[PDB]
Amino acid sequence: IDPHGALAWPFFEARHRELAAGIEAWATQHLACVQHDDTDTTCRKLVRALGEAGWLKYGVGGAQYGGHGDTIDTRAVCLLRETLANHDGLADFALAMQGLGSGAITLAGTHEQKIRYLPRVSKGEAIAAFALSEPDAGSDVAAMSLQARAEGDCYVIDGDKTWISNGGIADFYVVFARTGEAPGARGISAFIVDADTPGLQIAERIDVIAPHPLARLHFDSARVPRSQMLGAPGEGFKIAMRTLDVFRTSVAAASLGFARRALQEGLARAASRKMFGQTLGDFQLTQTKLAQMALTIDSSALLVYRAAWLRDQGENVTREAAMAKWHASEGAQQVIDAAVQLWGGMGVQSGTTVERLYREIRALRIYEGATEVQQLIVGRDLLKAHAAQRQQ
Amino acid sequence: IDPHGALAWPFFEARHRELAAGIEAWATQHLACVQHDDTDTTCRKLVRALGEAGWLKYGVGGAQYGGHGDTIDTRAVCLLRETLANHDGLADFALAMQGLGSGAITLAGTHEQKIRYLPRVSKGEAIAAFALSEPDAGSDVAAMSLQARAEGDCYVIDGDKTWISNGGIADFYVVFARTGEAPGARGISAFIVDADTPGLQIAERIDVIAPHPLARLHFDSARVPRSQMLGAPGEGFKIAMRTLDVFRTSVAAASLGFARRALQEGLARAASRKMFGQTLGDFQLTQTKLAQMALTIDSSALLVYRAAWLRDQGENVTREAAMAKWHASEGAQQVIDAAVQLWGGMGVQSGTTVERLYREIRALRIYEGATEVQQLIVGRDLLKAHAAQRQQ
Amino acid sequence: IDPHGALAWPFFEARHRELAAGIEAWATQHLACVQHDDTDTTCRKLVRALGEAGWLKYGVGGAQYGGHGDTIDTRAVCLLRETLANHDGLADFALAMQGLGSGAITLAGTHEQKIRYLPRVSKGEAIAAFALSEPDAGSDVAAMSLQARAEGDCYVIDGDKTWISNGGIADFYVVFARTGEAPGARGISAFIVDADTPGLQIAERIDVIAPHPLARLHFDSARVPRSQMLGAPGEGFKIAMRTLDVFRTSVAAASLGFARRALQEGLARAASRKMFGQTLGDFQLTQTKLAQMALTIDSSALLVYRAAWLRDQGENVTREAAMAKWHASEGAQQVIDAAVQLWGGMGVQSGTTVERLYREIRALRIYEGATEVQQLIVGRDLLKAHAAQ
Amino acid sequence: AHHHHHHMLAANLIDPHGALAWPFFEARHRELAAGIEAWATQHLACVQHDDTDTTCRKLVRALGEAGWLKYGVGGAQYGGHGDTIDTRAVCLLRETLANHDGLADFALAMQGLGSGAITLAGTHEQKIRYLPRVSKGEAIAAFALSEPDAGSDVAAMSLQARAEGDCYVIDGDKTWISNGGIADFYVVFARTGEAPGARGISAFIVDADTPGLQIAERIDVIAPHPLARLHFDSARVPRSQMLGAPGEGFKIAMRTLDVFRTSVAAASLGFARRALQEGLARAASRKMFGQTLGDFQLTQTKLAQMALTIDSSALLVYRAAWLRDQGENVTREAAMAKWHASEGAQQVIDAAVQLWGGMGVQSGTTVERLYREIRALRIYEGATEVQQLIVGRDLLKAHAAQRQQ
Ligand SMILES: Cc1cc2nc3c(=O)[nH]c(=O)nc-3n(C[C@H](O)[C@H](O)[C@H](O)COP(=O)(O)OP(=O)(O)OC[C@H]3O[C@@H](n4cnc5c(N)ncnc54)[C@H](O)[C@@H]3O)c2cc1C
Ligand SMILES: Cc1cc2nc3c(=O)[nH]c(=O)nc-3n(C[C@H](O)[C@H](O)[C@H](O)COP(=O)(O)OP(=O)(O)OC[C@H]3O[C@@H](n4cnc5c(N)ncnc54)[C@H](O)[C@@H]3O)c2cc1C
Ligand SMILES: Cc1cc2nc3c(=O)[nH]c(=O)nc-3n(C[C@H](O)[C@H](O)[C@H](O)COP(=O)(O)OP(=O)(O)OC[C@H]3O[C@@H](n4cnc5c(N)ncnc54)[C@H](O)[C@@H]3O)c2cc1C
Ligand SMILES: Cc1cc2nc3c(=O)[nH]c(=O)nc-3n(C[C@H](O)[C@H](O)[C@H](O)COP(=O)(O)OP(=O)(O)OC[C@H]3O[C@@H](n4cnc5c(N)ncnc54)[C@H](O)[C@@H]3O)c2cc1C
Repeated sequence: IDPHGALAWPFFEARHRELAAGIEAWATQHLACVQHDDTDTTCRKLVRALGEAGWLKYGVGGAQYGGHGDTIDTRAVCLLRETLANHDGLADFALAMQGLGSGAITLAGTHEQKIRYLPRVSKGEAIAAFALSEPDAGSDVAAMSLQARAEGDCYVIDGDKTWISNGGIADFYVVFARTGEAPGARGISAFIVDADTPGLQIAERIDVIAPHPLARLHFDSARVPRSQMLGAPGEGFKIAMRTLDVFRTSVAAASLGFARRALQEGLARAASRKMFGQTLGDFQLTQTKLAQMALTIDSSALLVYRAAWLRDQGENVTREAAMAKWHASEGAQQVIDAAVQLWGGMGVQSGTTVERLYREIRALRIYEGATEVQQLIVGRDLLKAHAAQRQQ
Repeated sequence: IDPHGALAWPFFEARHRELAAGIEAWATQHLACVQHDDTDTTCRKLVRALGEAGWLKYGVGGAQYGGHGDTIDTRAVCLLRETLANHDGLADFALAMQGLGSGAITLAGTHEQKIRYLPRVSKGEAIAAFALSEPDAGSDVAAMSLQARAEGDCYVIDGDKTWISNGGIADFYVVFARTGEAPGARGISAFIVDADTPGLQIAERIDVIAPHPLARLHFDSARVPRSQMLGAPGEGFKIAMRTLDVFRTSVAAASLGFARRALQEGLARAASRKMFGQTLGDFQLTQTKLAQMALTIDSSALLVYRAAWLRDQGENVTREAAMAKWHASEGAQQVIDAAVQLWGGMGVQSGTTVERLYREIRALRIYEGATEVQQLIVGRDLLKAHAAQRQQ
Repeated sequence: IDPHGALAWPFFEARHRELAAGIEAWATQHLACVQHDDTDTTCRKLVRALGEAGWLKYGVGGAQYGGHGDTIDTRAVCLLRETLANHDGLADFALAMQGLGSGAITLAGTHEQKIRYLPRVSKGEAIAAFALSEPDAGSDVAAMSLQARAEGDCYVIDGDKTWISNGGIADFYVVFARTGEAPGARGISAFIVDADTPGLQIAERIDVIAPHPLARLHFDSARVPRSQMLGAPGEGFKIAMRTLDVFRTSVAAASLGFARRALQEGLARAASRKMFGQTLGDFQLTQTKLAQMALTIDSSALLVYRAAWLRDQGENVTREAAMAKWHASEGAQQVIDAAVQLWGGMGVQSGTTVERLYREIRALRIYEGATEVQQLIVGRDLLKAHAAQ
Repeated sequence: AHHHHHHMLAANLIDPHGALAWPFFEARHRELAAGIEAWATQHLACVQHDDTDTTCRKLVRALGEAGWLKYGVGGAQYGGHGDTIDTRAVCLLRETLANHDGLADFALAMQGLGSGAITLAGTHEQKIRYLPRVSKGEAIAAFALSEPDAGSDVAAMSLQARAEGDCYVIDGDKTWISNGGIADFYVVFARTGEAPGARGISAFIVDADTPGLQIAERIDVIAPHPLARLHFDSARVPRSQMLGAPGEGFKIAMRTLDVFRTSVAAASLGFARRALQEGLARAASRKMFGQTLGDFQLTQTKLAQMALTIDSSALLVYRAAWLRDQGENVTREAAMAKWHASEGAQQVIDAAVQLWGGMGVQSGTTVERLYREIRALRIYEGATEVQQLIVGRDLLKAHAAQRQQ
C-alpha cells in the first residue's frame, strides 16, 4: 500500500489492488526464464498456465461461459497486460490474444456459440485468433477482399489473411470476409473458423523483430457452415471494430508495462554505473533524462487507467482509448530509447532486457491502429463534439 | 454532468464539482471585458470582487482566520485558478497572489499575526505579496542578500527585492531576509512588512510581456519590529519553500486553464475557417495538431489533479507537483503556440485571445521553480526512492 | 578572417564577405538605439538611410534601374536581412519590404515601369508594398476576391486587402486582383497602384505583437490605367508566386539573424550569471541547451545559404528554399525560446533583447507560406521527383 | 556574373541539385563518389549476414583490391592515398557503403579506425610493417580501447602494461572490440603508470598471434558483426611495438577517434538516405483508401521531415569534413555532425519503418535492418550527450576568449 503508487488512485477499486498483487506474484513465479527459442511451444505453455491460474477469465464476458463477470473489467485486463508485459512480452501476447481472439464471440456469438468456445478459451484449453488484416489491406480494413460466397447452408471462403497472431497454433480463428451485401464496410461478415476446417492452410510463418506465432492464412475454397457466422450477414465490420474497441486500452497498458521495465533498467544502471569519479546518476543530464522517462510513464498510466475506468462506467471511450494507446506506445518508444542510451554498449547487446524491450515496443505503434490513425481518430472526435455543442 | 468531463474523475469530490460550476458562473458574469490598460485598478477591483464572492477563502488556512477550512483544499484552489486563467490571466493572478502572498502567515503566523492579516486577505480587503527574489538571486534563494540586522526590538532591513507581484499595490509583503544565524539557507528569516513601513520604497514598476502589477522594492534601512517576524530567526528559508509548495500544483492548474482556452480557440477557428474549398479542420495536419493539443491538455489535467488529490490526502507531493507544474506549463506553451499557428495572421494580432495567451503563458515556465529546476527535482527524487528500495 | 565563420564557406564569394562586413558596420553605427515608439517615422528614416548607403540596390534587378546586377543576388539579400535582423527587426523589415514590394516590377515590369519605380526604390526614395492577402483568403491565394474590372482604358478596383506591410506609408502597392479570365488561380492580374490613387483608402492600421506599419486597404472603385498592369491579364498569380520565390530564402535568413542574436545573448548571460557558487554556464543543462541552439543555428545557416547559393547558380530552389524557410523560422523560435529561459525573469521583461526576439520571430512562421505549407511543398516535390526517377 | 560550375555541367558530369555539386566538394570527390557507387552496385547485391566473420574477410579483401582502403591510410609511401587523410573522401566512401549494406561500411571503416593510430603516431618502420597490408586489404585492423568498467570514461581504464626489460607485460581485459577474432593486429591502449588518469596510458601494436592474447568470447549485438572480448594473460610485446611515447596513449586514442569522427556521421547519413528511398517507394506504391499512402498530408510532411533531416545532416557532415580538409580543427563542427547525423538517422529510419506498416518490422526487409543497424552509432565514439557537452563547452570557451580580447 504505497500512497505514491498508481494503484492508490481512485480510478481503481479494491479488487484491482488485489488483482495487481496476484498477477505480479504469479509473474514472478512463472516468468523468470521464458524460452524465446521456440515461441510456438512457449505460447502453448503460457496459455495453459495463465488459464489454470484464472487469469484468462478476465478477457471473456459472461460468467456462465467462463468469464470473470458478465462484462469485461477493462481495468483488470489492463493491469494483467501491464504486469505481464513488464515481465515478458510473450506472456503478455498470450493473454492478450485469448481476449482479442475470443472477443467477437463474447460480443456477438449466440448462446451455443458462446458455450462451445468461451469456456475453453477462459480455461486456456483453446487458443484464439483474430483474422482481419490482408496483404493489400491492413489500415484500410473496409477494403478487405477475402471472399465468402454463400452456397447451400455454408459459405465458401477464398483469399488470404496475413500477420495473423497465433497463426499456426490457434484452435480457431475469427475471420472477417466480404460477403458482398453492400460496398466497402457494409458488405463484411464475421465467421468462427475452426483450425481444422478443410481448405484452411497455414501458408507461411512470419518472422518479426519481436518473434511470436504469426502466419499468413490461405483459404482454398474452405466451406464453413453458416451457423458459424457471428451476427448477421453484413454485420462483420462493426463486430471487428467493437472487438478492437474492447481491448484498445489494454494495448496501451502493455506499452506502459514495457515502459515501466525500461525505467527500472535505466534507474538501476544510472545508480550503479561509476564514471568520472561519481555515478552516471549524479549528472544533471541523467537526472533530467530519468525525470522525463518517469513523467512520460505517469502521463501514460493516467491516460490508460482514465480510459479503462471510464469504459468500466459503461461509457464509450473512442477519444480516451485512442489517446491512451497513442501516448503509451509512442511514450514507451521514447522511454526505452533513453534506457538503451543509459546502458551504453550493453543497450544493444542481444538478449539484454533493454535490447529485447527495444524490439517488443516497435510493433505496438503499428498494429491495432497505427499512431497516425489514433491521432486522426482523436482529431475528428474533437471536431465532431465541437459541431454538436454548436448545434445546441 | 458530462461523463467525459474531467470533473467526473474520482480525483474530485462533490464539493469540487459544485465549486467548479460556481467559479465558472462567477467568471462568466464578471470577466466579460477585463481592462488590461490600468492593471493596478483592475487588480484592486478583482481582489475585492473575488473576496466578496467568497473565492479568496480557499487560499487561507483556518476557518477562524477567514479560511474555507483548517487545511488548504488544494483541489479547490486548482479549480479556481484553472477556471479563472481560462477566462482572463489577470483574474487568475489576482486570486493566486492572495494565496501565495498570505500563505506564509497561514503556515507560520502566531494567532495574533493570523488574526491581523488573514481575515482581510480572505475578504479581499488587503492585497497580499510574496517577496523572495532579488536582482542577483532568483533561482538561488539560499544566497539571497537582502540584509536584516537586529537593533533593539526591531530589525533594520536594507537592500532590494524584485519581480514582486502586486508590488506597489500590496497592503503588506511577506519578506525573506538574511539575519545571519548561519551560512546560506540557514541564515534567513521571514517578516511581515506592512506597505506603509517607513523606508520601504517602490524603486520602479516592472514591465513584463503580460503586464500586471510588479515592482522592485527598496528597503532603505526600513525598521520592522521583531514581533513581525514569522517563525524563529533562521527559519525563513523553510517557510518560503513550504509556502511555495502549497501552491505549486495551482500554478500548473493555471497553465492548464490557459491551454484549455487555446484549444477552444483553435477548435473554433479550425471548424469555421474556410479555405481550399473546405475548412481548415478538414485537413489531416489540422486534425492531428488539434489531437495533440487535446492529448497534452488531458495529460496535464490528470497530472495536476492526481497531484492535488494526493496532497489533499495528507501526503507529500514533491515528485507529483513538480511533474504537474513542469508538464502543464511546457505543455500549455505548445498548445498555445499551435493555436496561434491555426489562427494565421490573427494569431499575432494584438488583443486577440491567442495572442494574449502567447504572452501570458511564457513566465509560468520561469517563476515558482523554472522547468529545469522541476526536472532536477523529479530526477533526484527518482534516484532517492530507488536507493531507498535497494536498501530494502 | 575567422576560419570557423560561416562566411568562410565556399557558398560565398569575396563580394559577399565584403558586403557582410559593410552591412555589419552600417548596422553597428546606425542601429544602436532604434525607436519602436513611432514605427511609421522610424521605417521612413530607415528606408532613406538604407537607400543612401547603397544597401537597397541588392533587392532590385538591373543596373540601369538602380540594381546591383542584372539579377538579384540571393546570397547578398540574405546576408543583409540576416545582419539587420540580428540588430533590429524593424531595420530588417524596412529593407525586406523594399525587395518584396518591388520584386514583381523587377520580374515583370516593362522598361517604362522599371524606370518609374525601381531607381527610387533602390535609393530609398519610394517605399514599396506587396498587397496579396485578404481577410478571407491568406494561405488560399487562388481564391482572392478583390475585383479588377476593365472599363475603357482603365481597371476599376473594388474590395479589400489586409495585413499589408507598409500600409499607410508606402508610396505604391503591387496589388493582385481578380480580372476573371478563368476561375481561381487563372483569373488574377497584377497592378501597380500608386498610393495617391483616388479611391484607395487606408481603412485601418493593424497592431501585431512585433509592431510595424501594417494596414487594411479598401479600394472604393479605384481607377488605375491599364498601363499599370504588370504582365498580361491572368498572369497575376504566377507573378505573385515568383516574387515570393525570389525572397523566400531571405525570410529564412532573417530568422537566422534573430536566432544568432538569441544565442549571443544566451551565451553572454550563461557566462556572467552567478548562481549556486558558480555560473549558469557551468551547469550541464545550460551547456547542452547552448549546444542545441548553436546546432540549430548552423543547420539553419547551411540550409539558408545552400538554397541561396543554388538559386544564384541559375537553378530552381523549390525544395531547398522551402526547407530553409521552414527550418530557420521554426528553429529560430526554439533558439529564442531557450534564450528567454536562460535569462529568467529578464527573459519576459519588456525591452530586453530576448523579450523582443520572442515577439519578432513569431509572425515569420506564418507569413510568406506558413510552416505547414512549406512542409507540403517539400513533400510533394519529393514525390514528384520520385515519380520521374 | 560567376557560377561555381560551368564546363563540367555542359559535359553532363554534375547534377546541379545533387549534394555532390556543393562547393564543399572538389572534382576528385565527385569522381570517387561515382566510383564507389559503381563498386557497391556491382559487389554488394546480396551480402550474406549469416557468417559475418567470413563475409567481413571477403569484404576487406575486395575493398583493398579495388583501392578503396587507401583513403583511410596516411602516407603515400605506406600505401595511403595521400600524405594526409582526405576526410571528405572517407565520408563519401562510408556514406555510400552504408547506403548499400552496413557490413560493407563496417569492413572499410575498421580498416581506417584500426590502423589510424599507426598513421598518426607510427614510426617509419611501424608504418612500413603494417600500413601497406592494411591498405591492400591483406591485414584486418582493430582498435582496442573500451573495457567492461570504462567506455565513456577512457581516462579510467585499467588494462595493465608492465615494463619488463625491453618489453611490456600486458594483463587484463578489453571488450566491445570490433573485428575481435578476425583481426591480424590490435591497437591496444593500456595503463603504463607515468602519471594518474589520462596521463598514464600508452598505445601498443599487438599482433593477433601474440602469446597470451585470448579471444575470451564473441559478442552478439542487434546488428551482428565481428565483436569480441579480449583477455591478456601476461602478454609480452616488445617496447618497439609501442605507438608514440610512454604516457601519450590517451592523446593518440582521442586523435584517432577525431580523424574519423565525421566518418561515422557520414555512415549514419548513408543509412538515412536509404530509409528515405524505401519510404518514398512505399508511399508512392502502397494503395489505400482509394488513393496512395503518399497522397495523405501526414505522409507528405513525414517524408518532408525525413529529407530535411537528411539535408541538414549532410550539410553538417561535409561542412565539417571540408573544414578539417582545409587544415583546421573541427572540435565543434565534427561534434555537431556526429550528434545530428546519428540522432537524425534514427528518426528517419523510424519514420520509414512506420510507413511500411507491418512489413516495417518483418525480419529481412530493408527498413527493419536499418532500424537495427543504426542504434549503436548513437552510443559509441562519443555518445550523443558527450558530443553535446563538447559543443556547449567549446561555445563557452570561445566566448571567454573574446571577452578577454
Ligand atoms: C507483430 C504484429 C502482429 C499482428 N497481429 C495481427 C492479428 O492478430 N490480426 C490482424 O488482423 N492483423 C494483425 N497485424 C497486422 C496489423 O494490424 C497491420 O500491420 C496494421 O493494421 C497496418 O496495416 P499494414 O501493415 O497493411 O500497413 P499499411 O496499411 O500499408 O499502412 C502503412 C502506414 O501508413 C500509415 N497510415 C495508415 N493509415 C493512414 C492514414 N489514413 N493517413 C495517413 N497515414 C496512414 C500508418 O503509419 C501505417 O503504419 C499484426 C502486425 C504486426 C506487426
Ligand atoms: C511575471 C513574473 C512574476 C514574478 N513574481 C514574483 C513574486 O511575486 N515574488 C518573488 O519572490 N519572485 C517573483 N518572480 C521572480 C521569479 O521567481 C524569478 O524570476 C525566478 O525565480 C528565476 O530567477 P531569475 O529571474 O533571477 O533567473 P536566474 O536565477 O538567473 O535563472 C535563469 C535560468 O537559469 C535556469 N536554471 C536555474 N537553476 C538552474 C539549475 N540548478 N541548473 C540548470 N539551470 C538552472 C533556469 O532555466 C532559469 O530560468 C516573478 C517573475 C516573473 C517573470
Ligand atoms: C506581420 C505580418 C505581416 C504581413 N505582411 C503582408 C504583406 O505585406 N502582403 C500580403 O499580401 N500579406 C501579408 N501578411 C499576411 C500573411 O501572408 C498571411 O497571414 C498568411 O498568408 C496566412 O494567411 P491567413 O492569416 O489568412 O491564415 P489562414 O489562411 O486562415 O491559415 C491559418 C493556418 O492554417 C494552416 N494552413 C494553411 N494552409 C494549410 C494547408 N493546405 N494544410 C494544412 N494547414 C494549412 C497554417 O498553419 C496557417 O497558418 C502578413 C502577416 C503578418 C502576421
Ligand atoms: C556495435 C558497438 C561496437 C563497438 N566497437 C568498439 C571498438 O572497436 N573499440 C573500442 O574501444 N570500443 C568499442 N565499442 C564500445 C563503445 O565505445 C562504448 O560502448 C562507448 O564508449 C560507451 O561506453 P559504455 O558502453 O561503457 O557506456 P557508459 O560509459 O557506462 O555510458 C553510458 C551512457 O551514459 C551517458 N553518458 C556518458 N558520459 C556522460 C556524461 N559526462 N554526462 C552525462 N551522460 C553521459 C551516455 O548516454 C552513455 O551512453 C563498441 C560498442 C558498440 C555498441
